[PDB]
Amino acid sequence: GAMVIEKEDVETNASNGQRVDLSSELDKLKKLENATVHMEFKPDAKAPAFYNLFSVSSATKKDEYFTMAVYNNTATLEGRGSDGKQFYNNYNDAPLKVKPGQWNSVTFTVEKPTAELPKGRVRLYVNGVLSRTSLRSGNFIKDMPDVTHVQIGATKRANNTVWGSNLQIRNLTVYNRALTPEEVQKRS
Repeated sequence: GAMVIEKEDVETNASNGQRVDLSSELDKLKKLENATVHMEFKPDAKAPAFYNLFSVSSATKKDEYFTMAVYNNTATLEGRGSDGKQFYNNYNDAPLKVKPGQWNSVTFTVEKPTAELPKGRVRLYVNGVLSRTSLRSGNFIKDMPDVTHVQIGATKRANNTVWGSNLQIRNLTVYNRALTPEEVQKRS
């Protein structure tokens, strides 16, 4: 099967620094070329305007990280390399929003460049529905030489931990292939 990381029925809250660490799984992400990251979660009704759902980050380089996040209820995405520069098109004004204090899913896919996708392709979905496609790059963790940490919630950047919130996580699954949009609708 294509599933490489699976976590279920965890929570971020004041007792764990609003973080669930998954860093032992980093070696599985570092060489992925096509991937899907899917998470089913219920964010706090009182969550801050910006919070992380799932990130891969670096205790050595504060500006190099990958994050699926939620920003003013908008599901968003950022990938930044060793030079701090963006991997993908902007998602901060992408259309689809999460329902605060209610169960949602968010799914990210990445496809490396091929003859059929000459720049690669990234897609982000909310509750099974495609929000936005970006053909800027198909860059992912393999393109971040300095990453050290993987987590749900509060994210290690340099020696600080940021972007925390209270989440209940029903499922977090990572696959080593990109689910098709139809597959994502069914998965959600």
